[PDB]
Amino acid sequence: MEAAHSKSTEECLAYFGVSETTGLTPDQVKRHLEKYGHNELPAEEGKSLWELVIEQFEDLLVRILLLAACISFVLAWFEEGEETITAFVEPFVILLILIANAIVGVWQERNAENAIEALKEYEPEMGKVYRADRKSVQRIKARDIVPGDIVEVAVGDKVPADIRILSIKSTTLRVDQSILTGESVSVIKHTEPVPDPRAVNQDKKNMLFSGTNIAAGKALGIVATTGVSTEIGKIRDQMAATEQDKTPLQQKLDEFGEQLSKVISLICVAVWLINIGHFNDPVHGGSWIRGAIYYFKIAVALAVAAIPEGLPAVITTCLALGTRRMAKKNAIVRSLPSVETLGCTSVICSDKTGTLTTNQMSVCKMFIIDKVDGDFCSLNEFSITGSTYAPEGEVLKNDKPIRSGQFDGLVELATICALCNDSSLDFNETKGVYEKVGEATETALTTLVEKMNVFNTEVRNLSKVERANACNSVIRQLMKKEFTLEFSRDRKSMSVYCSPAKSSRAAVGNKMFVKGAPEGVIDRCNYVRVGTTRVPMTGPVKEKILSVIKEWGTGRDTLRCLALATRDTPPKREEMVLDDSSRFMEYETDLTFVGVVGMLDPPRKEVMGSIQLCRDAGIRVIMITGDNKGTAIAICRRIGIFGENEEVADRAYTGREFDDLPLAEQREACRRACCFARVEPSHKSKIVEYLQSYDEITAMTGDGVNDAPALKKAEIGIAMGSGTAVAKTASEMVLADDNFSTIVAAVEEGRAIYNNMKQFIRYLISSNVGEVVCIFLTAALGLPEALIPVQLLWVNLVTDGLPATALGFNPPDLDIMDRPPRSPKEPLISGWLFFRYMAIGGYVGAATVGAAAWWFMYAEDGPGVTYHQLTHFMQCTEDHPHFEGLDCEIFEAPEPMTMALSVLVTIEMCNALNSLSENQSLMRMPPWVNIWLLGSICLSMSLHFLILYVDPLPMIFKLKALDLTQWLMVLKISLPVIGLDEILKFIARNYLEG
Ligand SMILES: Nc1ncnc2c1ncn2[C@@H]1O[C@H](COP(=O)(O)OP(=O)(O)O)[C@@H](O)[C@H]1O
Ligand code: ALF
Ligand SMILES: [Ca+2]
Ligand SMILES: [Ca+2]
Ligand SMILES: [Mg+2]
Ligand SMILES: [Mg+2]
Repeated sequence: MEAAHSKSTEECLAYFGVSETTGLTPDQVKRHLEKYGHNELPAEEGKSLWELVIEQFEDLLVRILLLAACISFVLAWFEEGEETITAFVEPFVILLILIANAIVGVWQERNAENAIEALKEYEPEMGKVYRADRKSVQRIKARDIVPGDIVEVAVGDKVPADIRILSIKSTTLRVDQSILTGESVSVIKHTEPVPDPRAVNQDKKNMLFSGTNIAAGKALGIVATTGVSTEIGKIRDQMAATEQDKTPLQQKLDEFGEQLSKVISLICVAVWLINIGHFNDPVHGGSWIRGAIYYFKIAVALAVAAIPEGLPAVITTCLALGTRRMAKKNAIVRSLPSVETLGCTSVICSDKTGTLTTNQMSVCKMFIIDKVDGDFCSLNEFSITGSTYAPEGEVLKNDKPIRSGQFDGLVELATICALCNDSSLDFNETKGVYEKVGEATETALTTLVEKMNVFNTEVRNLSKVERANACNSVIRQLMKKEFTLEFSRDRKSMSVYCSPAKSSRAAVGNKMFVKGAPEGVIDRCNYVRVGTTRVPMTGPVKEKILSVIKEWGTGRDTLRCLALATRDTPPKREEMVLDDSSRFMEYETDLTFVGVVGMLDPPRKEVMGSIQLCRDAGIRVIMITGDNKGTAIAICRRIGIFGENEEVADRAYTGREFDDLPLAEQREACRRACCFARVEPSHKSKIVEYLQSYDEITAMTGDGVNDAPALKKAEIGIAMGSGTAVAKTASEMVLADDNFSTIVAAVEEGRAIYNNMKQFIRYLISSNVGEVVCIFLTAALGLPEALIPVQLLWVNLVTDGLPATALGFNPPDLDIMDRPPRSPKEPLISGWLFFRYMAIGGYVGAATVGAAAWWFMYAEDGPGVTYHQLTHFMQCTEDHPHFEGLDCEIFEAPEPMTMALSVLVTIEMCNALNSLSENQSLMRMPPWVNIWLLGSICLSMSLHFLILYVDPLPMIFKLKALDLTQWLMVLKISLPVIGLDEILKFIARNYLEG
């Protein structure tokens, strides 16, 4: 129905031929599903694989090797005919390592995207509809919604399709439509039609757009368009502007990447400058311009060898890996920095009802007034059986099933629960279980009314569906609901104005049925109902009431209590303004107490363990709830936040007590207290903000709309999968499984990702530095060249490839969740850790020039035995005072250079074994703890063995095979790099700080 906002409510109902209070017939739905199809979208598109590869070649560090591979290809056209084959290989060596990391990235990305979509599509989105099938509102899939049927939405709900508002069951309806219209602050909706058909979405103040959320209130409406025809569906199939952005940690690495890109660039020019005197050497035989190209090729090859290629890829791989690992644990990671932030998290704030608890409400206790003397007050307490939402239970007075209608106080109490109620009950035919429609606290009352068959309604012959709201519907037909004063958390109560249905209670007058937190409701009571009579509220009576609240609340069941009262003589209907909810409390004054219900809400089993695990990781868990302080503390003890006998007078505050404190004292209380109760949504964010003033990484956990500000304020917001759509929208991570332990796993994951980045850097730096100091050592001591540009590239492919990337798959340390979180002030590289780089780099650099000099001197079977003549090897051409009389071109042998190349590769493969942890020993953390690394080392090692023995290869790479004795020398020098870092690991762990 195009331009349904233009037509009135009456014209929209007749447009599809629907009854407003009834809904579509089962035959109408069939025709509309055939005519309009399902309310869904063709899954948009997805990340193209061709575009998934092009992202691997966008970073600076990768693009550097990009320009290098091109230059080496261009310079290959200036190569002489005799030495062609060697030149063509150079750019392929540079390009192959880029593809190697590109494959791992795209592969890991695909697996991450699949795990996410396999979790997003797991749980189907539902919507509340009114149809001729059932009397009460039923729950159906959003995909089966069609224009026509009447749809109900309340606070926190997500609008399924484009809805034309028929009636607003609240005094105000505010809608969060920032996802469409862009406007942040919630907007007010009305039922009046907008005459302009060409009006914008912002002018459609009677329409409810799909994908948006209801910030406040509750309305009833008819669907206008579904599927692609939706106003948000028009831009979904085209305007797909992604909200992709690099994480803070990713930006910290890219900053460090350019930091190295400058330093390496400097030391590469430093190579080309200290070798200007070799531009006119007989080794090249070229002019002063030809010899400059060779050492220029060295600088570029040394650059490629030094420049981290996997760094921009391993961070994307680890991030994607974390996302998949969270999707595995049924956790929707809405924002990429979610995992890494929970690693830094020091404080986790959390809502109580629905978050820390299962939100499976059931009334088990209730009491009314029995007898009131001058100072004596007795109560008629009752017990209710049944933990689920099924209308199956018994009211027990002294272990005896009693008739609810016998007690007049129970009649009024049940009346209140059914009338002062926006939620209902619906039976699921598929699962065979009664499901709530709306708030769990309210539905608990709905099931109570059904069990409290007050008017003795025949229900034994009703189906499971009809049994759901049978007794409730009865009461609704007794009093006409004029209007409702929605539940507000400042007043902490809800009211409903009712008039008689002109039948039985017609000769009485209007009434208001109030329901809310015991504190406020009782304070606003001036009388108490004794059956049908009324007596003034006094001291002893008020005290007796509250005493039972405290009992059930702080008891072993920790009951969520709720007071029920009525205003016998309400103000005139025309003397009440419904524009401001601030006046609603005054309308709920001069009340008369009727009774109190107490419902159990069992805490999730995985909570107590999680809090203890958080405590081991040095993470505080603060409960912030709007519930009673007595209940809040009692539950804190049950989940481990407080001791069973711990004094909590200094560690637990109400919103009132918290406000009485000076601002400076409020800030101090947040790092002290762990339990805040009777708190407004403003307090939750205020507490979070207070913790952030101490520069602590704060997380928020919740499910309701009252958590949204704190979820936005915190570093990372975690919503319950069974929570509201509002809470999820304001979150960075959604727990679909509602598993609290998944939060702890996300913490470990974040700490693991950060640690893997450290060992990745710890390896790639300490190794590449050794390559640099090796080149400078030869030029400093006077020894001949150790490596050629082609050999430099080969080391790069073999050492800075998969053995580096595999470190992103390292296991977490043995004490990763037994150590306090990393401070935001902590730098990327410690001063001690930088010494670690030079200590290893210095050895492996001198271990390479030492193996090359070993072949010249100490080598026995190795052809060529000299002493202290390596320093002066360019003299024998013109002078040979101490030379034995051997060949004058022995210093250009490929054998000693192959020794240096062999050690350089091997000693880095060993160095990668030291990159399984930071301070943990190689014995405590065995080398077989990472199979992915060992598989990369052997592949790199074997690929090096091919280059030496496969006939055409060592000629191209200018190498010669090593004897079995020569390899033993390689291992003799390479292997003790393990012991060096082992000592360094022993110092930091024991003599320093473990
Ligand atoms: N629908 C409702 N109608 C009336 N009172 C309510 C309703 N829901 C909750 N309350 C009362 O208001 C108090 C505050 O609720 P809220 O601030 O949402 O957090 P919590 O439900 O965790 O207490 C509750 O303790 C409850 O007694
Ligand atoms: F525990 Al709540 F809103 F559900 F404070
Ligand atoms: Ca490199
Ligand atoms: Ca290297
Ligand atoms: Mg709540
Ligand atoms: Mg909640």
